[PDB]
Amino acid sequence: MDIKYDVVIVGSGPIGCTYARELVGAGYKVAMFDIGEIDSGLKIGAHKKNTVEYQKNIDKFVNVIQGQLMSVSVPVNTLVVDTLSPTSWQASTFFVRNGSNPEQDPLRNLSGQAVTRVVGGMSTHWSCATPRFDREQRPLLVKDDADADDAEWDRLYTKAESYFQTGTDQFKESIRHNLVLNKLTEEYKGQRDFQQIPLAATRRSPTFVEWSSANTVFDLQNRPNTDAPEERFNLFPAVACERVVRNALNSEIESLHIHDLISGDRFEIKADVYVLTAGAVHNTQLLVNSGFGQLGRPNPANPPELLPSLGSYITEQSLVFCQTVMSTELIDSVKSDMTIRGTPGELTYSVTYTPGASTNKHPDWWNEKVKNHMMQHQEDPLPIPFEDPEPQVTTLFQPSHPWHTQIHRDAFSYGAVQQSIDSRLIVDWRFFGRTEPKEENKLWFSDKITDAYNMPQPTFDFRFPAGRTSKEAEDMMTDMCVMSAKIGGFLPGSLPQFMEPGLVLHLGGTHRMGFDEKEDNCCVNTDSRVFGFKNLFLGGCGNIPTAYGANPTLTAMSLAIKSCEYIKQNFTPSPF
Amino acid sequence: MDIKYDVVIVGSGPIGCTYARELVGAGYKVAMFDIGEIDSGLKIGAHKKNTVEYQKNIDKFVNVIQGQLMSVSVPVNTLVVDTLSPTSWQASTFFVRNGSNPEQDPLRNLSGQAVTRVVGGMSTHWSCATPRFDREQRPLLVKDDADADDAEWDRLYTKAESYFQTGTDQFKESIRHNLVLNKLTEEYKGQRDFQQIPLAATRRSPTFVEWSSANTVFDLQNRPNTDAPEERFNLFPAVACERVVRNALNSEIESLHIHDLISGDRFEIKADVYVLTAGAVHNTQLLVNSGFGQLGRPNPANPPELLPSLGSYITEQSLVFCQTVMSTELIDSVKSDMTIRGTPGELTYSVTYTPGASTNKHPDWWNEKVKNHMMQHQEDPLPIPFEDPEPQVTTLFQPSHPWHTQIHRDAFSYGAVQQSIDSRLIVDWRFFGRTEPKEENKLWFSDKITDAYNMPQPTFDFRFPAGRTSKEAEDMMTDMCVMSAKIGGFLPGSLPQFMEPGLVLHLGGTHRMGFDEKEDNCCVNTDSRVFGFKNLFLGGCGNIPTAYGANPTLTAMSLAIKSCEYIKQNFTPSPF
Amino acid sequence: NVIQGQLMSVSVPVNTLVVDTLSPTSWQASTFFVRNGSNPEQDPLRNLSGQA
Amino acid sequence: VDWRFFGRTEPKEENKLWFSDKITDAYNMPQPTFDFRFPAGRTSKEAEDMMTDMCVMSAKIGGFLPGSLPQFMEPGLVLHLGGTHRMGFDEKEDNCCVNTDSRV
Ligand SMILES: *Cc1cc2c(cc1C)nc1c(=O)[nH]c(=O)nc-1n2C[C@H](O)[C@H](O)[C@H](O)COP(=O)(O)OP(=O)(O)OC[C@H]1O[C@@H](n2cnc3c(N)ncnc32)[C@H](O)[C@@H]1O
Ligand SMILES: *Cc1cc2c(cc1C)nc1c(=O)[nH]c(=O)nc-1n2C[C@H](O)[C@H](O)[C@H](O)COP(=O)(O)OP(=O)(O)OC[C@H]1O[C@@H](n2cnc3c(N)ncnc32)[C@H](O)[C@@H]1O
Repeated sequence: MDIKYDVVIVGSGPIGCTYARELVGAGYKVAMFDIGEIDSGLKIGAHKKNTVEYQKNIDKFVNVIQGQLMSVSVPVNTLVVDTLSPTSWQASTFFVRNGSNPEQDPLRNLSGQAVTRVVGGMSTHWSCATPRFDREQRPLLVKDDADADDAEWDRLYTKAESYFQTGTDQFKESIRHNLVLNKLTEEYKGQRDFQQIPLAATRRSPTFVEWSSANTVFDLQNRPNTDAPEERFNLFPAVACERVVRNALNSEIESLHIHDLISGDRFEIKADVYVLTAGAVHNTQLLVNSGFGQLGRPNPANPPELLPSLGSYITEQSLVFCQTVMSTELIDSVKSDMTIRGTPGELTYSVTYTPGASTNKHPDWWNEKVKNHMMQHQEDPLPIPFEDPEPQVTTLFQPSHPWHTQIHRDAFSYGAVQQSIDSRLIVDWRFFGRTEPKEENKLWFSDKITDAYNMPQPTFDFRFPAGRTSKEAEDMMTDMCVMSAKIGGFLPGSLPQFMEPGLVLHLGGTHRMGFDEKEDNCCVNTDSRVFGFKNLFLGGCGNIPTAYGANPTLTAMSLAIKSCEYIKQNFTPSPF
Repeated sequence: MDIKYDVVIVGSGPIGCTYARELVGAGYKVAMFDIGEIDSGLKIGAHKKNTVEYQKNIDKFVNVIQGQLMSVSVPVNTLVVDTLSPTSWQASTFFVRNGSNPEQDPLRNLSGQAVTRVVGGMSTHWSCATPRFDREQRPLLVKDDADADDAEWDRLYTKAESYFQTGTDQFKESIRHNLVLNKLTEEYKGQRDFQQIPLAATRRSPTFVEWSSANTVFDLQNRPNTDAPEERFNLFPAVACERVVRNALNSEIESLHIHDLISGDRFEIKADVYVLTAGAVHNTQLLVNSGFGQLGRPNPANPPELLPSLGSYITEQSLVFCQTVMSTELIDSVKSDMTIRGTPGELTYSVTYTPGASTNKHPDWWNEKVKNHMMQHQEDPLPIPFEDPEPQVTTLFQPSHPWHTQIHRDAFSYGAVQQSIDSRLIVDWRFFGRTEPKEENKLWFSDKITDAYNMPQPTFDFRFPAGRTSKEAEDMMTDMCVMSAKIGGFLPGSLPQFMEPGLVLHLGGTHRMGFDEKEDNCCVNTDSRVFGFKNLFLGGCGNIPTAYGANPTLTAMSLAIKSCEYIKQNFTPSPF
Repeated sequence: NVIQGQLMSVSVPVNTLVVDTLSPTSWQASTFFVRNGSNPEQDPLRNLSGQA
Repeated sequence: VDWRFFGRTEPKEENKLWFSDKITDAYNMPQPTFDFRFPAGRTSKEAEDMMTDMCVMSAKIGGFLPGSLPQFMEPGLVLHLGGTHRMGFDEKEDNCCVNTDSRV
């Protein structure tokens, strides 16, 4: 440890990694701190699902994800356990047990909200969907010139797309994917258009996909190194960053207070530039622990000195979920171009097709795969090959259907634990609603209760806003029922449902961007700079100030890119 | 990738790491292959629990374990799903889905048996309990001289405990440890002896324990390297080892066929010496895949050419489990030495004790921690400090109580604790029985069904033998019920039960050790060398041929140390 | 089933289960109010919950 | 085979059945409320020892049926409630409501 750097970044998620990639690239002397540790393998902050073993038993990855999702606010438990033996110690009240938060109203929570403390953050487990927002979902970066605003967003997203290696091709030879894609495409007759979900991934072989992650944006190795002899970067894992120190006029940050979790020691790290990328919840915790916003249960009577919008206007998407079992009609269509004779399991059985025939419903590569599966595996009653990659279908958000869709299979902290229905038949349905930012929806911090790292305990006061948010969420549920039925019936055990609020982990707005602090009720400008402070920047979904349905990380990356432009324009890196 | 080494080890679990530490240290050019990958952090093959965030969120580690336990043999599923939509594809038979094994009788399974494929193997997640076996549990290493046999086993165990860093004091200043330790010592005074579980672990601070793993045995760094400039070792993860190539005469291994899972390429690796440490299941798979024992369903009309006892006489332990809620009486005694004035919350609440007082029931270190807790947390109704380390108590196997016991808390694939009862109150009880080896209990491999790595699918034909094994298992359940009652009543939701067969993961006997192949119905001699073959050795629980109740790894490590002593004497390292 | 059909619980405390997966359009409680014949006098931790 | 073991409970003043003066039942009569815990002391010790006896005795006949593991039943489900209007010789001395002819 140096005590002095050009830039310090808190958190080694994919958004901290954007700031590192831009600024280490540009010659700045950079340090990054993470409260979490390198576990992930020799590629630091890489995607934990890039093992052969995981992609051969993908269902087990759900557990890995649950293992690193730590709930943000758990209300005090009031379950009645009245069958303890009379000799066992028995409680008289629902007292504060097992890390629970007595500030939390159980009926106004984001009970599903959780955080991950490891190097690379949530990008070590995420499902890698990186779509662009359309205008209706996107903050403005220029007003009163939509063409200029469009050109800015296109440049930034394009760059963000390179950093993540976003693509729409990785699943193009999957039979399940094309079976679902083509059917929805036919059914909607141009009313909606379908495509592959844009994924941050590169395919390495037919049975393996290198999913992207932080490591993809920046490899997190210390520099200088032989591969980058003129760059300067140090990562410090197991370091809780607790507060930034403000000067007296509140126009500059003077240091970052840290706590080394292994030695126990504390330090004050000095930098020219301080970047907070600790996630939407923890950025806000760190600012409020620093004297920004208001500590404790909200109280209009003593309105804060600084950032009165911090932790208000928060948004989290509604999420509806089901699983379907492929229709007979679609399964039989897999084999539409085949001539099948005799009885499976006899030497006289055969399966053929005519290559190139203009009337075939499917291409040759598909019929080849089907033929070989059905000829080599005559004991199997399905025409889909055993290792056919998953579907990855979306029709993106549009004003007349204002929700994102994913019609796919991926690993999440829920999603079928079942064995009785063949996995080749099962398609997941996830529709994501947009939520209006409302002042009364808040993330705040207890002035009494603390979390496991002795910081102010986060507390939500959240409900989906009535009016348009709620009308679309229900219309969205209906849309998913109507759409999914074109492909098949619901899988028993995964019937259509709203999921636990915040499970979807797309919280935004906690330290929101806009042009004017007051008129826009916001915390950072379009450079991601905290209002008032020359040298403090926030990055993450917490910046997004709009109601969005699409998955937000790519948009948050784009914002961080723009932020790094302003930093190059106003700070000089130290000589090497 | 040299094509030639002095020694090749298949398997990077603790036992393979024993051969490595011994043979790399003695100057052999050693290569090690593992089908799985470095994930675990920069300490290769280290315990995954050793993170600050896991040890602050220890209930989450259960998910990590679940995520890397892949079931060995899952029988064909016969659950009825009769609530599909009539449009959905629906089965006509219970056909083979999702990885199930049609050879498996579901009533003669070890359905809880599971394998872990990652660098370090199961040692990246185990709960670190390493006791010694008494004579009753233990194979003989010296014939006709009980005292020389004990001398040899003491020398081996001593070395193996040093490699694991085994100890019996890391939990000595736990209040809950001592609370239970003391009560049971007193209840069984003159009848049974209680102590701490011998644990491969080193305490680093009052709230942090460095659990041991394969990494403790050997750090798995490629050599030569700065701190060992003269040693030669290379680790190759993501390599499936598939066959050892027998010479026509069956007197020697000529090479190791491997499949690099990243490139897809297959290779023959050459060594002087071949060591299989792939675990009890997968060592056996590999051998049967190489022509040893008999491929397919057992058919005694066909004695196999080699190792007719391979995959017979398998043993797995009966495992009984419950959890308890500490008695009111015990919880009160925790604060027995305390002088209390007024009540909590009120102005003059004070809690004090007199160190050294002869009327004190507890030591000063206990009282100090209780006093401080009760004074610093007057809202909490219990006297146990929040970060009190876990309890870790055992009464070891004896003739009059022939089962191992563990009266503790730790993370397993089951037994995750709920949220309504305070965790400070909860104690886990696991009692492990011993299983008589019997020729009819078998692990065998399909001649046609293959697993996810296209190797012969493992199938169990297993039942707990009638007689002593069965009577003892039931007596063991009653003992748990009687012993647990001294400490507290059963926790609702963790009532006393037998756990699913094999969930215990202490599988033994699959490639069992003895003096004479024929007379003792075994596969390896006491040097762990395969009968007939000059240069093939097996390591692991599968070598153990007795009925044992205590946890096996430490015993397996001892036999490997003995195995290395043979190898050192009989093969010469190549020149550096 | 017949027995269950004629055993009517004597005292049911106020329900404090959290149902947070209702549709946003559905009417949602702000409190754990007296619902369905529950008894608000009853301390759920000092009951004979099974008396009928 | 079903195993049911039934323990005795010491009569204590503080264990009560009472009636709300506001809340009413389905028949518009005052809502019954309990305030009960198994008494500390002999009741509780006996109850636990009783669970142990069942685990010990039952084992002579057979193992537990999975899904019917030994447990304490939700309080009152046994339906053997007593002493709500208790008998004794003398109302004050024996803390009671009826004499031994069951007259109030
Ligand atoms: C869990 C997950 C998330 C996810 C997803 C599926 C799952 C199961 N699917 C996604 C998808 O397909 N696409 C989408 O856009 N996003 C999806 N997500 C969400 C995504 O992972 C997050 O939006 C993204 O990772 C946010 O990145 P950011 O870099 O802002 O935040 P992070 O990854 O959470 O990293 C923050 C880190 O900072 C640390 N930290 C926290 N507090 C401190 C303090 N006080 N001091 C120092 N470091 C701190 C963390 O430990 C962490 O690494
Ligand atoms: C899971 C578990 C284990 C466990 C424990 C609690 C949990 C939840 N508690 C333990 C305890 O407290 N004390 C005890 O003695 N045992 C405990 N266990 C079991 C213990 O972990 C194992 O007994 C021990 O790890 C076994 O050692 P070993 O070195 O023999 O084997 P392994 O750890 O299973 O690793 C073998 C490896 O080899 C690989 N592999 C397998 N097949 C191949 C092929 N074909 N080619 C190349 N490599 C192969 C693996 O990937 C693996 O890492």
